[PDB]
Amino acid sequence: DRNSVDYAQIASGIDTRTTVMIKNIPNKFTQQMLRDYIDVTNKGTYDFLYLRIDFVNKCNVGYAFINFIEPQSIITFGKARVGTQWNVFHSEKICDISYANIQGKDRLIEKFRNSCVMDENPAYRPKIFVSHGPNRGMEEPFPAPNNA
RNA sequence: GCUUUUUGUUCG
Repeated sequence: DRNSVDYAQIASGIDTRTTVMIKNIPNKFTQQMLRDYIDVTNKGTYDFLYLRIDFVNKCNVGYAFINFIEPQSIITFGKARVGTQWNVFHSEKICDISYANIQGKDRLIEKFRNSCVMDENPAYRPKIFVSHGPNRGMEEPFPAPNNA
């Protein structure tokens, strides 16, 4: 209901949400393969990316999270991938998306900066990329923790 | 044939 993606509301500017859940991902798909998968259609249009990893079984958990700098980049990705199979690892999964429950790079940094997922391998951690300017799209170090 | 489905306080 609430996390349903409607491309007509993105295009009309009613729904200004930028964080999206990338659901139904092959479990042996990696952070590199996902960045590459997105970069086909949406190179430099996103400023956050997090593919959740099972640290014990050493493979993704079936979903990822991406934040688009502009909501209209959700139509570009959505129209290209939603409803399509991945063609890797004999997986019959089909790509799908929905809005994320945590919206925005600032809110996502708040959440992840003091997390124990930041203490793991960098390929297992959430990543961020410059949102605006001539450095737009370049990977940035994640803001350090601020616990007590 | 390849898997966790709204983000690890639970390490599966």
